Amino acid sequence: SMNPPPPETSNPNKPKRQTNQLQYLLRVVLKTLWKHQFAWPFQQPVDAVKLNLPDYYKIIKTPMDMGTIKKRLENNYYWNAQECIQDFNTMFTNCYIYNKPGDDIVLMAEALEKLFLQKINELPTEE
Ligand SMILES: COC[C@H](C)n1c(-c2cn3c(C)nnc3c(NC(C)C)n2)nc2cnc(N3CCOC[C@@H]3C)cc21
Repeated sequence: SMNPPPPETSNPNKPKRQTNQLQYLLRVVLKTLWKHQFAWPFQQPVDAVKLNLPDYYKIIKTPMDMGTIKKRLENNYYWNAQECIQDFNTMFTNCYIYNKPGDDIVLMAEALEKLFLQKINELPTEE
């Protein structure tokens, strides 16, 4: 099985805006998670070919990853903070669905999710 193309990240038929919360989601939330010691399995789409996981896209139909989230923020793909927050949550949920409890990858996702939830409790004020 081939990999699917990565999720869309820059769509010129979507309107674009800068907001306090979107800027914080890139500069603080994404940045803080990206630097974590266990972020690396989440910094790009799952390469099912390279990783020999031929059933990955048979099970996960809404893939998401921080590399895609980063590019979506950089190219104004999101209009509302909730869209970005939803993508981070989809990333974590996919990890929990595909893998088993206690697997190294799941323990890594749990550590990142704890940090994510802390940082999104500190969003700046909305316009
Ligand atoms: C700790 O993850 C190891 C794992 C193999 N792995 C994942 C990954 C990401 N996943 C998400 C998201 N949800 N489920 C999985 C998942 N599940 C499997 C464990 C069943 N694996 N992404 C990776 C990216 N790169 C690499 N490496 C590049 C450098 O050389 C070495 C190695 C090949 C390994 C990667």
